[PDB]
Amino acid sequence: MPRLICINDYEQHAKSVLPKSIYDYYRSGANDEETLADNIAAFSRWKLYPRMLRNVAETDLSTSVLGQRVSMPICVGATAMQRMAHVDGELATVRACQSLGTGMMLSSWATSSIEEVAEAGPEALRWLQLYIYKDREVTKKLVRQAEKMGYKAIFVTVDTPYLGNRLDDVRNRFKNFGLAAYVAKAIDPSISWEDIKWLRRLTSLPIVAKGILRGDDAREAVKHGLNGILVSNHGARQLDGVPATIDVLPEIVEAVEGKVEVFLDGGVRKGTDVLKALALGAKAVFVGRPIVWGLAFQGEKGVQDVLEILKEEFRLAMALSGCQNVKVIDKTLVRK
Amino acid sequence: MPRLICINDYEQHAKSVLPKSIYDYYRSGANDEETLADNIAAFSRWKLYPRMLRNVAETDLSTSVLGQRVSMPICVGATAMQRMAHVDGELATVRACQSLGTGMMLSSWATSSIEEVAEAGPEALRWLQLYIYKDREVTKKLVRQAEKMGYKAIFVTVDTPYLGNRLDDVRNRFKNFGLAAYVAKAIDPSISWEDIKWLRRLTSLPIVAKGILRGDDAREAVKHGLNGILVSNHGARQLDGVPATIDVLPEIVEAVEGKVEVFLDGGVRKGTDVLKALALGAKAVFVGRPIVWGLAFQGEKGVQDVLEILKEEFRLAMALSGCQNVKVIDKTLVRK
Amino acid sequence: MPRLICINDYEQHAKSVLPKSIYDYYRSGANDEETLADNIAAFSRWKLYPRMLRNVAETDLSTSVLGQRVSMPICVGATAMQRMAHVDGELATVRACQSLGTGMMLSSWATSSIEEVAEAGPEALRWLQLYIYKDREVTKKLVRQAEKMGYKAIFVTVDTPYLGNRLDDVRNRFKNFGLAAYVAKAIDPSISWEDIKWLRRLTSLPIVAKGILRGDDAREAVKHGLNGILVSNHGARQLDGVPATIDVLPEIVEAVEGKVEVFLDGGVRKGTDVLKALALGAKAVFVGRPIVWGLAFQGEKGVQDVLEILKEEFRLAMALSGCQNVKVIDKTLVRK
Amino acid sequence: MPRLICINDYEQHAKSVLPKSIYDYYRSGANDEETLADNIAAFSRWKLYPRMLRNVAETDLSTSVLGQRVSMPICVGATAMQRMAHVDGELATVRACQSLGTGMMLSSWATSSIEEVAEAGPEALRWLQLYIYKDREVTKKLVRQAEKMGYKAIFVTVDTPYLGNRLDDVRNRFKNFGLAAYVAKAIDPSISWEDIKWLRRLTSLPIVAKGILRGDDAREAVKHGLNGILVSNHGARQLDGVPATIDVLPEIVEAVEGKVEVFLDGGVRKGTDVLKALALGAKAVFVGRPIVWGLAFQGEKGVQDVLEILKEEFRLAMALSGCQNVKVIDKTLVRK
Ligand SMILES: Cc1cc2nc3c(=O)[nH]c(=O)nc-3n(C[C@H](O)[C@H](O)[C@H](O)COP(=O)(O)O)c2cc1C
Ligand SMILES: Cc1cc2nc3c(=O)[nH]c(=O)nc-3n(C[C@H](O)[C@H](O)[C@H](O)COP(=O)(O)O)c2cc1C
Ligand SMILES: Cc1cc2nc3c(=O)[nH]c(=O)nc-3n(C[C@H](O)[C@H](O)[C@H](O)COP(=O)(O)O)c2cc1C
Ligand SMILES: Cc1cc2nc3c(=O)[nH]c(=O)nc-3n(C[C@H](O)[C@H](O)[C@H](O)COP(=O)(O)O)c2cc1C
Ligand SMILES: CN(C)c1noc(-c2cccc(CNc3ccc4n[nH]c(C(=O)O)c4c3)c2O)n1
Ligand SMILES: CN(C)c1noc(-c2cccc(CNc3ccc4n[nH]c(C(=O)O)c4c3)c2O)n1
Ligand SMILES: CN(C)c1noc(-c2cccc(CNc3ccc4n[nH]c(C(=O)O)c4c3)c2O)n1
Ligand SMILES: CN(C)c1noc(-c2cccc(CNc3ccc4n[nH]c(C(=O)O)c4c3)c2O)n1
Repeated sequence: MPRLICINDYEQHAKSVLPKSIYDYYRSGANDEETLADNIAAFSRWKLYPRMLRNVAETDLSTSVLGQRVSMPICVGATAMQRMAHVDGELATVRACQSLGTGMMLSSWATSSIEEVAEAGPEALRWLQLYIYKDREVTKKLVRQAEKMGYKAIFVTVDTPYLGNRLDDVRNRFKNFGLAAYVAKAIDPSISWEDIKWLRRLTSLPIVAKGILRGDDAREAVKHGLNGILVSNHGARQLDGVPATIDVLPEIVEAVEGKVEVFLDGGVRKGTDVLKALALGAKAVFVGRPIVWGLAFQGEKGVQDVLEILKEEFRLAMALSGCQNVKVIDKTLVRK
Repeated sequence: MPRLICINDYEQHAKSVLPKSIYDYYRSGANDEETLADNIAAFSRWKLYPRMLRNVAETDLSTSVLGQRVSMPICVGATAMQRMAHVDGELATVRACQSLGTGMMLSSWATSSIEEVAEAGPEALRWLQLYIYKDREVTKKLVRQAEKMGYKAIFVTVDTPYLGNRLDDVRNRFKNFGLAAYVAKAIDPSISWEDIKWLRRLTSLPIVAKGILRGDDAREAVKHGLNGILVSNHGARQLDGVPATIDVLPEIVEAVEGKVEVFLDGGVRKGTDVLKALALGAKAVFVGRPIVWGLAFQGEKGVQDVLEILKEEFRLAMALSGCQNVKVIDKTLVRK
Repeated sequence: MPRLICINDYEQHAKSVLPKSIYDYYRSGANDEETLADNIAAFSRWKLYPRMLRNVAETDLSTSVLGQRVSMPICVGATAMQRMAHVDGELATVRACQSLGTGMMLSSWATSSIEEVAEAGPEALRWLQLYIYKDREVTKKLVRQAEKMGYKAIFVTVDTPYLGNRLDDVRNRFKNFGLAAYVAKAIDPSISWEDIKWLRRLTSLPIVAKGILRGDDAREAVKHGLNGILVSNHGARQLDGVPATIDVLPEIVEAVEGKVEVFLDGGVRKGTDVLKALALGAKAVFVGRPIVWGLAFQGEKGVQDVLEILKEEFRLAMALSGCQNVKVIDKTLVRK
Repeated sequence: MPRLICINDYEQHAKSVLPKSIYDYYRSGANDEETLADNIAAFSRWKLYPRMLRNVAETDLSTSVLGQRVSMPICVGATAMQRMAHVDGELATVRACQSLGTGMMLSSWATSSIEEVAEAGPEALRWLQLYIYKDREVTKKLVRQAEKMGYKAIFVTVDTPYLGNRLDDVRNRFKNFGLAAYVAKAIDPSISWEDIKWLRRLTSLPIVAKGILRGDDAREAVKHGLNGILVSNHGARQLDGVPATIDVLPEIVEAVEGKVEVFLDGGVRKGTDVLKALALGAKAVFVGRPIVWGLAFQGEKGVQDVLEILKEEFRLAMALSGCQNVKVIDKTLVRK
């Protein structure tokens, strides 16, 4: 059990208990961290226009992601090597997701195997985040493992031909196959739409393009037969000076013309952030850093607590805005 | 008698004399308090365009609220359990309103009975703020008591299906029928326009919808036969990230097409704030926190002093803007 | 002779040598001082678009105010009771204006008589600032004295039916006929366009309306046969929350359609401020507080130094913007 | 070899090792330094819209400046008297440019002769920055020396009829022919388009107009047969309150209608700044202060390190934005 009542409290506690180099690795954005600040600031510029007297006695937060039911439109995003935050790492995370009835996106650079996570969370909704590695044999092996171990989708990260320049990591230096050296050597900078065609042919699993920021790229992902877009700037860790994901979301929703689900990550810290993303047409949002702060506090119980805080904040935001369920969250609730 | 010459001085004095938990309860907004800051910041963005050489020798501040004459378009808003600020609580407040010739809105969660307040301020203009409680029998009893004890209107609060998440109250924990537990258990989250129809049938008293932020909700309140709209975000204590009330006011005034009076609360601290609200079409404004700071300073004399400061600031703002009376305050005085 | 090289240096020195109550009286704006900050901030939002390769070898700063030649479009504005800043007060100021070849506007609430100032600066361009006092006999006497003693215009202040609420003056409490009490008792709040008609009939001297912020009021001043508009918010000391004078200037210039000269005061501290005001169509600007800071430093020599700093800054701003004289300063030099 | 990993680190190190008066001379902008702050802030307002899945395995940074190949669109701008920063001054700078395969613009107020710099960097791409001095004989001699010693262009500075007012230089006081006195006496304030005609007739070398901020001036430079425009506010050291160069660039690119190359300097500190300038139509950018900070750290090795940091940041920005070469950097990558 100190008393942590919002996501910011979990971050402040994590700073107090993590070694500075580990806290800095988790916290940091690219270069001058303009986008890191904007992912949060942009949510505040979108104002809520709540409806009164709707009857919100029995708020229902449940929705579906790529045809699978979830308890809430708030899911765990991929964050590499969770065992740095807590000894149980990804196993703690999947156990919390199982408890909450939400989905976990497992990093393909995890400190737990695809099989181990599936064995720890057999009833959990689980997706695999994938890089198309220079080694296409190990890429293929991960997708086959995901299929065999009951994972329900592939999130292919498309914004990382190279790793971003996070200054604190350079100052501090530095389980399915840790230093930026070895990761940089593994990731293929040549990845093209031809490689998306190869991945689409490799699996019948739903594939989501993670890291799209342009309407024209979203349209190309639909044309390649992908099943969703995760509007993401990689938590502002790749190219600094890109827009906030909440500011780009409306463009992407407009561009895909309802053909695939659109998701958002980047800067989600509060229930009102979730409400604004759904009002602008996202099906669900993903959280990265909040999950790591949960792990740092108390492993599985810490992740469960973070997810329960976001769930309760989202329920209250829905109720106060006059929304009894996610289907009645509409564009007129928000204006910038 | 320290020397307090503006409303901010009263707040700073209240911080110095109140226990931190009580000051924090009064001061706080919801969650990250974005709207709390914006209720004040938004007034500064509206600029005044004063007329010169009008003859403002005999400035007349008097107006009417729902057909009842008042000395100034500045009235006391509902604030629960005033006896926390001063031993005399609501009785101090109503005695000050009687002295000033303005109206008092009594919280239905007051530390003085409807009868006690009416006995302390028999000549005061008095209104009852109402929640539609899960217990409709006690709701009915309050309205009947208001009628019998010479209250002139019902302000039905419509923005509180649940209580907002004020973080300091969670950190500090915690007379007509005190802990958020007991209040949360009393308030009905199922309240709908059907319950407004029931209230409209229950009383011939004028009814004002308190907490409307959307033009479409304002139009529905007119269609239900209500007699006014109080444009309010509950002092930024309910849903955080809603607009400032002064920014929403023009939309609501436009939407009701002169069919009912429109009032404002939220962030009123200065005479120029009152002038801007009337220029944008509000009939009168309500003050919440300033009254509590008055009580904390010196009970009845403190409330009288706060109200006299706002009156004098408003008279000077009117005179310097070329307005001899409230009927000549027009839209051309302000631009954002 | 410390080394003061810009107007801000003179203010910082004045703070160091004046009693706090006197510094605060000079520095202060009305209420929360929003307009005080904006008079300066607004100049920074107007950006300069300099022309290159014009030939600025022999920059000529000279212009005319109401038909009288001046060395530069930078004149001394009225500031009451200059003897608080320096023993020589208004006599020091007029001697500096005589040296510079610019005009002095004498406050009608001066610590030197109209005759004394005329005797100290017989060759100086001198104007009288006038309030229409409740006592019209003493108002008439001031205008007749101005005429007899070789003053070239009347600036009638029209934004002061009452004195503004400057909070520091209230905290600190407190020669042609000192406490706000006595000044408040002297100034007529009934002044109307009828009183402007009376003043226009009283003198053939040029009359400038000082304190106009609306185009419609500027047009009425032209219709009443006045000879100029001084766009002024009284150094942000009257109604707080009015716009910056530089932001209102274009509206007023447009409204008078070239029929009378338009002047500006409020926030002029730098040569680029003068250039921006002339680019937006002002004939000349007036400085209030900078002159008091000059007096506080070294009386006549201090005022001369402040005026010489503004002159040199303005010459450099003209030269770097490609303007050899004031007639070639045009609207295309600035954009907001 | 402290560990400096970005340009800001080099500045902070230079502040620690340079005498305050020298650091202040290098750092300072004109007057209140509004433009100094805006040259940097303006880059942050331009947001990047990266393309994904392009194949950026073999990023090629090479381009051409005025027909000469360079390794990257990042060149060294003219900064007077580099020997104040390091004993080797301009010879250190040209040796670093030779190593990098980029161009050096040599100040005509250098602490090394045109011949000495050419002898130190015989293989380096070298340009001469020129003032048209009151002494046209020495102006002619510099151009003839540039021609003879294998310099490939003249950058004629057109924004300096007089030197800007940098306040710190006034507080601190103070090799082809040091005090502002002697420089002020040398520079001709009469320079006109007639003098540009004279310079165009004097040399067949390409001539770039350095310091243009207006589209109409850019068009006149094209009409006079000049070969490029360097959009520059002289590192915010001349007229304060001009726009940021990145904000003026689109106007200038539009105005010249592809007739000549357009370059930018002012506020370039990061690879994303270079990318934004090229996306808005600049051929290349110049850096001033970063080179001086390199010299202050470790002479030639320090300049090489600064240039290598900008090169690597630019390569990563190109790769993450989906640009394999400079020819595919287009207007759709940026929005303000
Ligand atoms: C420490 C850390 C590790 C991450 N690792 C990965 C990863 O392995 N794969 C991936 O696609 N994204 C990764 N991301 C990006 C996240 O999936 C996600 O886009 C981001 O955290 C969302 O922003 P938020 O942290 O503001 O919630 C990582 C982010 C962080 C902070
Ligand atoms: C301490 C406190 C108690 C309040 N209690 C009530 C209440 O019982 N009923 C109600 O309708 N509104 C209540 N409000 C909201 C106020 O009526 C009013 O909308 C708000 O205070 C106006 O904003 P201001 O405080 O900035 O003037 C309360 C506000 C505060 C700060
Ligand atoms: C201390 C002080 C005294 C003033 N006295 C007068 C006055 O007697 N009459 C008047 O018309 N304006 C008066 N003003 C307003 C000034 O004439 C002028 O509008 C203002 O100072 C311009 O702004 P600035 O101080 O930013 O230059 C006064 C201003 C100050 C600061
Ligand atoms: C210390 C210093 C000396 C300079 N000397 C010259 C010069 O001799 N000639 C010239 O044309 N520009 C000169 N400049 C302006 C630069 O060429 C260039 O426009 C400016 O430094 C670009 O901005 P940045 O410093 O933000 O990169 C100088 C700038 C600085 C900071
Ligand atoms: C003091 N620490 C822990 C430290 N300093 O630098 C590093 C570090 C540097 C590079 C890579 C890793 C871990 N592996 C991966 C693998 C794939 C990824 N995709 N996105 C990210 C991301 O961090 O945004 C990824 C990280 C690191 O842990 N760690
Ligand atoms: C340390 N104190 C005094 C503390 N901490 O938490 C609480 C508290 C929490 C919940 C409720 C109350 C009081 N009752 C009500 C009743 C109706 C209301 N309508 N609006 C409000 C509001 O506060 O905005 C209302 C408050 C409280 O006093 N008090
Ligand atoms: C500690 N001091 C010096 C102090 N505190 O309060 C006061 C004071 C208060 C009221 C009036 C005066 C002086 N008389 C006038 C007369 C006409 C004016 N027109 N504009 C102004 C202005 O100040 O903006 C005027 C001031 C004061 O000096 N002085
Ligand atoms: C403590 N130092 C070094 C100091 N204080 O003032 C000065 C100084 C003042 C004036 C001139 C110089 C050097 N000569 C030149 C020559 C041509 C130039 N073109 N642009 C600039 C610029 O600085 O922006 C130029 C500077 C100075 O070094 N130096």
